[PDB]
Amino acid sequence: MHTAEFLETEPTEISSVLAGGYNHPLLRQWQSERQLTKNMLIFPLFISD
Amino acid sequence: MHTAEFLETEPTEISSVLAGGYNHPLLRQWQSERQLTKNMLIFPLFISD
Repeated sequence: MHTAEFLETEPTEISSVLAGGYNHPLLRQWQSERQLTKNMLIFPLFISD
Repeated sequence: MHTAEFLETEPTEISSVLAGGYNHPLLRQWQSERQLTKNMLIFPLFISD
């Protein structure tokens, strides 16, 4: 039978662990360097004669 | 009479001129590296037993 091989691995290094930062939708917001607000938006208008 | 003395000065250097960046309230918003949104706020609660 081909079976599921699992290698022997060492304890988790703290340096490896990023997951605590984005496990919840509010944190995925928190991770943004800046949020999208209405006053950031500029809308083009084409004026005809 | 003491009168209002005005010194002779040279033409404006472009490097001196910052005013075009914040003459309107929308620009003073634009100048922020990031805007204040509701989801940035964390409120402390003191729970009693």
